[PDB]
Amino acid sequence: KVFGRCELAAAMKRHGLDNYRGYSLGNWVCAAKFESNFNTQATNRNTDGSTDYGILQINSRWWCNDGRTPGSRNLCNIPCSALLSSDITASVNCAKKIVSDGNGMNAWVAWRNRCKGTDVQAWIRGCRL
Ligand SMILES: [Cl-]
Ligand SMILES: [Cl-]
Ligand SMILES: [Cl-]
Ligand SMILES: [Cl-]
Ligand SMILES: [Cl-]
Ligand SMILES: [Cl-]
Ligand SMILES: [Cl-]
Ligand SMILES: [Cl-]
Ligand SMILES: [Cl-]
Ligand SMILES: [Cl-]
Ligand SMILES: [Cl-]
Repeated sequence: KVFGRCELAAAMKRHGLDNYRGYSLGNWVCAAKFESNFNTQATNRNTDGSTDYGILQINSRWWCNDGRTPGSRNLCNIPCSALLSSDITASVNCAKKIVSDGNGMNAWVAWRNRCKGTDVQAWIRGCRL
């Protein structure tokens, strides 16, 4: 499923991402935008045998189990396939665990490089949730 910007903003706000660990809603929309382009089926295999899954490109080395990553931890305690759902709950809950870890959203490189320090409120602008 390819969420629209505003449709995705409302789901993330509805899932309590707004100002979660101090990160306003635009940050999460922006991170989704440059991680996956709002696509819940987005995948990205790395050469180390890890793969990035779903709308926030969560990596199977640390966070989820795909059972084919020699890493590997499952710190969000979920299957990586749950992160490819058109329901964003599993991605959002795993994101909350990651962002709580003191790296914060710097965990997401696309957010560091594309979103961080920018006017992220732009992303929720023209939605009105
Ligand atoms: Cl919080
Ligand atoms: Cl914002
Ligand atoms: Cl865009
Ligand atoms: Cl894979
Ligand atoms: Cl994800
Ligand atoms: Cl192993
Ligand atoms: Cl590991
Ligand atoms: Cl699991
Ligand atoms: Cl969950
Ligand atoms: Cl930060
Ligand atoms: Cl605008």
